[PDB]
Amino acid sequence: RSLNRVHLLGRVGQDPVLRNPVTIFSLATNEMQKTTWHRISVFRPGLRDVAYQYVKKGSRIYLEGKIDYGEYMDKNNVRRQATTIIADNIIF
Amino acid sequence: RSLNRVHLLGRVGQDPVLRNPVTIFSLATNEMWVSQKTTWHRISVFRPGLRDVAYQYVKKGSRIYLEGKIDYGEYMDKNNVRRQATTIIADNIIF
Repeated sequence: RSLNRVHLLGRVGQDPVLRNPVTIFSLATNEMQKTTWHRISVFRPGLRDVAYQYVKKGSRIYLEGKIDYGEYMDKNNVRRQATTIIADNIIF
Repeated sequence: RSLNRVHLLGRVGQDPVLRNPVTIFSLATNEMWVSQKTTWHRISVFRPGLRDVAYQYVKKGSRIYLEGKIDYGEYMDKNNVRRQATTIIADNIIF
C-alpha cells in the first residue's frame, strides 16, 4: 500500500459546476499574503450532489482527498492540470 | 486562517538532485484495487536540516513517508501562464 492524502480547509471561490458526472469548484488557501488556489473535483456518487447543492461562493469548508495529476495538450506538448479529488467534505 | 497539508508514502523514482538551494526528487503513490494505478509527485525540500538529510539519504527505490503542502508552481512559456505542481515538504520518515 501507499498513501496519497490531502487536507484542505479554506473558502470556496465560486458556485459549483456540474460538468460519471463530476462537481467542480475551487478553493483558496492562505499564508502570511500568499494565496493558493486549488481545483477541486468530486466524482463520488453521493457527495457529488451534496457538494453541488450546498457548497456556495465564498463558503468555508474542510475537505480531504487525493491529488491527481491531469495531464493534457496545448500544441502537442504535455502540460499539467493538477486536481484535488475529494472523498469527504465538512461544511460550516 | 487556512490549511494546506498533504501526506504521501511511496517509492522514490530516482536519486535526488540539488539546485536558495533545494533538493528535488520524485515519488510514486500506487492505488490498488488485481489492478494498479500510479501517481507521480514532484517533491521539493527547503528547510535546511531536512534538505541535506534528504539529499544524503533519500535514494532511488526507498520507501518514504512525508508531509508538506501543495504548491502549484506558476511559470510562463510564450507568455502564457502555466503550472508545475510541487509538494513542498515539512518532514520525512524513512523505510
